[PDB]
Amino acid sequence: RPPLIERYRNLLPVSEKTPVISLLEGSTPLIPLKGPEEARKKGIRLYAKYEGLNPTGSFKDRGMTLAVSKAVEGGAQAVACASTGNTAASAAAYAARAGILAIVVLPAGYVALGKVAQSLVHGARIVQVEGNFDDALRLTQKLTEAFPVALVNSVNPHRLEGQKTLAFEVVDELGDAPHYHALPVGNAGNITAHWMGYKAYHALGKAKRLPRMLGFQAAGAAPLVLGRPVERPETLATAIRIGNPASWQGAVRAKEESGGVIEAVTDEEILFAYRYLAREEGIFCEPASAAAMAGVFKLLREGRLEPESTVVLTLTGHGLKDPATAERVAELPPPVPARLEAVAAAAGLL
Amino acid sequence: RPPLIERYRNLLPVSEKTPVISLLEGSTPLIPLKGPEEARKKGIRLYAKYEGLNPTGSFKDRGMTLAVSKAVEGGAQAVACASTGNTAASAAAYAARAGILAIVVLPAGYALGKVAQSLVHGARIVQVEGNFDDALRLTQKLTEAFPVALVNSVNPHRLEGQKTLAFEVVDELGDAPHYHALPVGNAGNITAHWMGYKAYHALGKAKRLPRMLGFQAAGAAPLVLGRPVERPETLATAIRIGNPASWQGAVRAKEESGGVIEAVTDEEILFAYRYLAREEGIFCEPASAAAMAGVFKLLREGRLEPESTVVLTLTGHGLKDPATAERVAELPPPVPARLEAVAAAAGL
Repeated sequence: RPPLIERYRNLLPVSEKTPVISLLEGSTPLIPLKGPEEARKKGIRLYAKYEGLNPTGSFKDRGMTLAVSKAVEGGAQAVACASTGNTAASAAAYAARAGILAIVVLPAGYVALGKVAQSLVHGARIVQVEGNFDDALRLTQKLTEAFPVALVNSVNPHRLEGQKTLAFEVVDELGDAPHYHALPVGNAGNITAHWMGYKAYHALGKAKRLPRMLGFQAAGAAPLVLGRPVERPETLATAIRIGNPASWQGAVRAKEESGGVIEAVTDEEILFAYRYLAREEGIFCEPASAAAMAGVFKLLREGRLEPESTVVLTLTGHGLKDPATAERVAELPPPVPARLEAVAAAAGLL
Repeated sequence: RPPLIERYRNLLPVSEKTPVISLLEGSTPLIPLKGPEEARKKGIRLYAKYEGLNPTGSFKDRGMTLAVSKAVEGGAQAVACASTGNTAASAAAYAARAGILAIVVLPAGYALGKVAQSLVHGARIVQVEGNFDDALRLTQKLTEAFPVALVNSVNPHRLEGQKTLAFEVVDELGDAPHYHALPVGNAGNITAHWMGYKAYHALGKAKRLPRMLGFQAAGAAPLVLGRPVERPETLATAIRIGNPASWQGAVRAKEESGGVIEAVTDEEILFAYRYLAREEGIFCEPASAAAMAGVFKLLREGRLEPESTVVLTLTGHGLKDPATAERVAELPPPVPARLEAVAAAAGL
């Protein structure tokens, strides 16, 4: 578990002067999946790159380590972002590591304490402003122009470069790029970065082939599938509940250049893949992450994945990031007498 | 990349017959801490073995992979435990990967958050109309009568699997640290840590044995008081134990290593919890922070030799305890929507 920036120093926009702000992110597990059965029948092998095991529980740590390191190199006294979710938590953790501030401007009364609790524990400066979400993104931009504050949003070039390393790790472990690489698509910075990584490694010669990128969006927030902005995005998969992806062009180019696709999966399909991963593979990831698996299930049922191929899935966040979705009223059986046979019966051992 | 059981195959009770049930646990980050100042002031270097980055969010995955693999080797149809939280979640995840049942036995008591993670993996919760002892006793008899493996803190394979943490620390540092601090609940972890250092010592990998520094919450410090605590109290749930199952193993580790087992207050725990998050960028479970609180204690008492290396095992991820995170978090009141007060509110 080396610092990501050091592991791929020669391939990243860093110099000897770059302060390495690392929490030893990256180098996450690439878990060979048992199935599904639909895949093994065709000799198709799936591997899950478990990004939920990064320092803050999100793949964004890959980009944040580089973005914060570069921000500090440029004399930044703080970093800022528009998100109230994983980006903010990652920014806050790396800011804490760097000894600088993490600023998040949000419309007053919008977020819940629980959603930003992680970032706050890291000491994030959450600034609720008496204005529209419009004013938030705006005041943030201006803050970056009037003060030594770096914007660490999805389009930050350093976040994209840092995120590209996931592809590097996959190739290092498998020996070549996979035939397919499935991942969730929200603001699309991740799919853009994945493709950047695969192309760079291909140019370097470490990867002989280029994978077909398979991006998946929740049906309720599928602008890249519909080919138009979605004004009212909705989905249980919060991490990809985006109607106007910031990296729209990057995603389309990744899709076209790789010979891949960007399609939609329903919330029911996402939930099914979510349960499948947890109950059959023992992998607990958040709903958005499960969208990638739902996408593979979709293409498998449609017979669109060639037999004997290798499919890698990027599970972007840990299941513990969204306990709400896992805390549906369980409706557990009534308790039983404190007797062994009663327990065994209830346990389903009889 | 080889699974934990494969990486240390020659040092574990496994053979070619053992089915490897792994989620690629282990190989967790050993983060070099920036400080604190008290340590830097004496050239003391701290490293945090971030076990919260294991598959289920806690170090227990280390023991669970071996315990479940061995259980299946023996044809176990399920694994069981009489606890909620981390052990339950880990057992459930590995049972799910192995394709067997995960049974969780609990008293008649009604919070879903305590077992939601085990449930998402498909664990079967069995509530009994009795107390903790009844559940524990019934769980033991269950594993003695039925083809179910007991995966509690004293399962021998859980201890052997957990010992690998020491192996990894030595592998990365190049030698064992002068000191190794960690939280102590049921004491299986400190017992396993010492076992690991002993095994690596036999191999010649560790050129010194660390002094083991175990820490308990003041409201639940039976190993500190020298006797059981009938009503253990502390916000650090993972170590709120009044009668540690591995009592003797903990005492031996303390004595043999020339270490200690002392208490830290809940206030000191929260202080260390906040420190790690705000100063080091590390978000761990409060119980895990007890290890840092322990180091802070010895540091202010001047009990750590200068120029020494100290490793801390941060047992669980901060995401395990959103309740405490929300309690510690503070959302500032809104301010007008103009650069002026935003810059001030941002601390610029």
